[PDB]
Amino acid sequence: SAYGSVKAYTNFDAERDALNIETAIKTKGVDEVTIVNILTNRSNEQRQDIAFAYQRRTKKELASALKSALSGHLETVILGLLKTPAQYDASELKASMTDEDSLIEIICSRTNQELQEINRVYKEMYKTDLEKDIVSDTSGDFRKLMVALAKGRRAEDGSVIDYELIDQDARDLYDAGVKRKGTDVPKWISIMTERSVCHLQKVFERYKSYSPYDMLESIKKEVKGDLENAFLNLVQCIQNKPLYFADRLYDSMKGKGTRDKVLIRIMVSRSEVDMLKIRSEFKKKYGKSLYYYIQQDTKGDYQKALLYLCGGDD
Ligand SMILES: [Ca+2]
Ligand SMILES: [Ca+2]
Ligand SMILES: [Ca+2]
Repeated sequence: SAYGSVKAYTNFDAERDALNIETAIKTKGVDEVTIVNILTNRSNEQRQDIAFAYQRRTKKELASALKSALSGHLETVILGLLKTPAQYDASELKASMTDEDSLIEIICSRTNQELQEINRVYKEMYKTDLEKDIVSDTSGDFRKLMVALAKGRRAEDGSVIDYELIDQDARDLYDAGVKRKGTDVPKWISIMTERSVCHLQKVFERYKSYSPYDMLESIKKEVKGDLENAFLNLVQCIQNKPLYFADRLYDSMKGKGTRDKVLIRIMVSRSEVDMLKIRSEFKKKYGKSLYYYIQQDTKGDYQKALLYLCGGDD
């Protein structure tokens, strides 16, 4: 929040913003520049106030009006920015249902409290439980892992550290995998879904005291396929959530064109949470800024919108 790139605008005036956006929408050809400039420089909560004031004045819902007025990747970004975080995450989950990397990315990186609100909003929008949908769309151990993660019931022992449990969990992960001939997948799932993220960072550290390979290397040796890929993503997300996002951003822009669904989703969803840490990890790893990469990979008003969500560079 302190680590978000998008901050609450000072001296906020919803009605001013709604008049200005209406004018922009009705400009011949559409004044996209103004729409992007405003909405990318307001908090999500402020955008809700703007939507409310817009409908009151015009008798049109802002999101509907913008669906009609905008298109292409610009439209995706702007409509995503208008959704509340829970609505946005719920709708991105639904869209990922199959895209296992994206389901992990969303589910691994939200708080318990965000996950409860996502579950509630998902049922409301889609009239089915998120967990029922996951069970439908997935199978085997990846289904078990996803179901467990989606419940959003990681332990929350403030950060009162339990050094004994850290050690026991680390030994248990080792005994369940690298120490023995097969792999006890339910034990890995249990530990990695039921403990807090800070606890698990310490477990993975302590783990190295017992295992000749770190957690990521152990995963590579112990499991295969979709489930291997899922655990690797999950462990990265736990060990360093900003670097995880930075790597997903870099990968979204590599080579020819862009995986715009991923890029958009990250820039919208992490804009008010940790985009400054993501930037910092990205620059540290890749040498140039996130801003520089977005700028080289996208164009037009869509690019401008994403560069505002990035927020600049250091
Ligand atoms: Ca235009
Ligand atoms: Ca083994
Ligand atoms: Ca590219």
